[PDB]
Amino acid sequence: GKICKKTPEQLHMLKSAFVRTQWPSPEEYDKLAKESGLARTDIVSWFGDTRYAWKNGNLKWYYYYQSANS
Repeated sequence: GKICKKTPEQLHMLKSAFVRTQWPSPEEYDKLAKESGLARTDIVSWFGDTRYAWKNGNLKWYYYYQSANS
């Protein structure tokens, strides 16, 4: 009984996956499902949601990661 459907560890994995590639290959989605325990259709949807926020200035955690990384 939680609001955040995905666990912190699951979420932290998706964010780390997002930073390497924002358009994962068909096989990379399978792997992320396998290692996260999440259903593939949710991983695919989450990348869509994330990319949508990303192009509209609502993905601060990524921008801030880039302004410290590169």
